[PDB]
Amino acid sequence: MRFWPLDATYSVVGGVPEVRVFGVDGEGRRVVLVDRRFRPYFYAKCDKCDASLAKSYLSRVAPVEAVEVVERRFFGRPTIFLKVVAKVPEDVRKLREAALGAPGVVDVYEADIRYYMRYMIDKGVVPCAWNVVEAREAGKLGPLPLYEVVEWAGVEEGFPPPLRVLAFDIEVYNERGSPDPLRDPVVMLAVKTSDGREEVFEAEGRDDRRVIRGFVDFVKEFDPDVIVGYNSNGFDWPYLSERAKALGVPLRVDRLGGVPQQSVYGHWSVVGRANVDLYNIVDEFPEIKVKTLDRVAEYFGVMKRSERVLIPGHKVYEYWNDPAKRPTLMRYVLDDVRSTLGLAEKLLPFLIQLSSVSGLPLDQVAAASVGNRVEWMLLRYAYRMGEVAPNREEREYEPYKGAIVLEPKPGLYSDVLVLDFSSMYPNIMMKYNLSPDTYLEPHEPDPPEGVVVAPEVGHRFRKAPTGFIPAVLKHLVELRRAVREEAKKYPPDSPEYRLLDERQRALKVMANAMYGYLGWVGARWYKKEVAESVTAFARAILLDVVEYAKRLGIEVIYGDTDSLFVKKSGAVDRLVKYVEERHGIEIKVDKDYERVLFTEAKKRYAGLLRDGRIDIVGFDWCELAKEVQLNVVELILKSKSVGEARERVVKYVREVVERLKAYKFDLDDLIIWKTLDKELDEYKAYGPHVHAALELKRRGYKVGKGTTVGYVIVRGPGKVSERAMPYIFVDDASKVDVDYYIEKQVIPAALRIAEVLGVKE
Ligand SMILES: [Mg+2]
Ligand SMILES: [Mg+2]
Ligand SMILES: [Mg+2]
Repeated sequence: MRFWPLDATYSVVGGVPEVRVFGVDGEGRRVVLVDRRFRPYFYAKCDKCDASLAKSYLSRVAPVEAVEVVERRFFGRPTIFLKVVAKVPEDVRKLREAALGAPGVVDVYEADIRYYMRYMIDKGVVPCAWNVVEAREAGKLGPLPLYEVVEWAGVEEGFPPPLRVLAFDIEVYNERGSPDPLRDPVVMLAVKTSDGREEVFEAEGRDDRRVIRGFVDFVKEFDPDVIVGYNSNGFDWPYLSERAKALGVPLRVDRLGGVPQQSVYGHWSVVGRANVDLYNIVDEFPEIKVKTLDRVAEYFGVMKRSERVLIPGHKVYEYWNDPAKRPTLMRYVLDDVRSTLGLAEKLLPFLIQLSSVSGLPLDQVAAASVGNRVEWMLLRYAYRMGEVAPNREEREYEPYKGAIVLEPKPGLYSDVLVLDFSSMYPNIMMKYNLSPDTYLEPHEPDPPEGVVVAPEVGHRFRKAPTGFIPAVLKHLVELRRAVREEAKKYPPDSPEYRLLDERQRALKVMANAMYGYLGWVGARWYKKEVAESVTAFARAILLDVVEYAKRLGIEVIYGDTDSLFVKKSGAVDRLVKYVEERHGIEIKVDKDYERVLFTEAKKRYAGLLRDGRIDIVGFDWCELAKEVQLNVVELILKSKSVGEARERVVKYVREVVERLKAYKFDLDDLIIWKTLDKELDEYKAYGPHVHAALELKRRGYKVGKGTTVGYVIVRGPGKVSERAMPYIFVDDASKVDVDYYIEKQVIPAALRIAEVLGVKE
């Protein structure tokens, strides 16, 4: 049979661990494959190898299935290990620490690999890809047909089957700032489906049993394969989980009548289906700068923010207790879920391919960090190459380290092309065979095959037998090259072409992510001399391409390790064709900006695309200050010449102050948020953040953790910052300290783009 895995789990059925894999067989029905014979294990690097002595020693701390002697590679060198095999995954920590002792071994490896990932790696199970399985049909498991796996074969090239996708959105009462699931009810919950269905379950005035019951019944009725939400792992699932407990209605949404569990990376597992949180993947997009559902929806063109209902999120209770405002609160919820499913149609095909690459399941591929995603790929490659994985220190991850090469001049630039140099790093590492296992140390016999010296960092690498990291990149390049030519078979506007284009890009992203991973100090295959050698090779040929660009009529405004910005001309085509012929690197125009504004001498800029979209790169205001930080950027980017830019900006910054002193503001725009992450009076701040969180003790009841305050400065005699009234206590007055909001933010927000203008009235 052909299987296509969606989700993987495991249980411990009476002292024997059992792996389950849920998927979609070749005949298009949802089944579950099971394996009871696999068992967890880890390696122990022995100086003297005695498995029987080892086994009996380890048997005192936990039960041991076996202790085998294996020969595997370690940084290329073939060494001997003890393969300690536990009976159940839970005992692996006890055996890991105990092993260390009784010097047979010196170190332990691969003891922290989660069990169901261990199984798929060792058996070659690739998620979101058709696998070949010999499997006996052995009755049902719940409603699902169960199959005992005999042996896994490989994977077959083949397109994804149709999946039942369910988008869902919620809104919670929240009359008091950040809601609490113990009493605050789930007011509305919409669902939208790939079939075309939409429904909204609304509560009865402060009672939300009907809606949780309706949500659960709908999920069971529709039986979705993927559940998509926006920040569903962050808020929705944790709230519904704890709300369903308080009301005593079970949140049984998974395929075995079970409730969601919070799991790795903070993602929420729904057994037998893929719970995808789109906010996990959009956080990685550096262009968006704000990343709310409505604004991300506009960037990807699924819903125009100006053609859409928008409620100030902090006031869903107000629209709920008002029958005039309830029908518009509904359309707000519908526009949310329609955008959520809209985003999914654009992003989910990519995530499915990024899951079959790298090898993480669909519910985890986006939740994991880029380096975490790459490391699970290298573990899969390390297995089929017979290589034992090194050990880790911690996870912090650091996205990609943009080392500046050509510092820009802060100012305005028109007609700018951004050239992508990300494919440079695999080329460098393959062509020069850079890898932890190929680096040379105070032993310097140059092997007969030869050596390559990194430009004046002076590190030496073997040309020899290809290293581990180059071998992986070589395979990724080959896979993509094969997929990319198969796309020529189909016409560019076909479903079959777009699917292949997503798979092609997914391979590219994982290949180009290597460079960021190998610099991450908390990486398994981290070696400082590799990263430094990759940069030095990278810096050397960038200076070549900037010098050759000058031989053409091409101005270079900015250039760092991963990209350089150039002025749009006909000559660019020769610069790109030069880098291919000279360096063997494929360069592509990443962005075509009509105008660009560099505020500082770093990669801090805003850019105006030809279609009109602005995107902003690089880094406690009110929402009016945010509005005027935009507009100002949009006014500068749409003005020709710098002189026009001031007169446009200063007129706008004055007109806002004019209406602000004329008392025509909406109060919502004046609220200043702060989220209160820890204890009150622990870091004794003294600011308006704490003082506003003090006036809530007359009548008010809250101080606790996880609660956003929202304050407005009001006129009156007092200390600096100590006039912060909460926004519910301005009793229809609209007498606000305007001198505060003009002087220390509305002007400074515009002055954060003051590359030409000072404080003016
Ligand atoms: Mg939501
Ligand atoms: Mg899962
Ligand atoms: Mg809310």
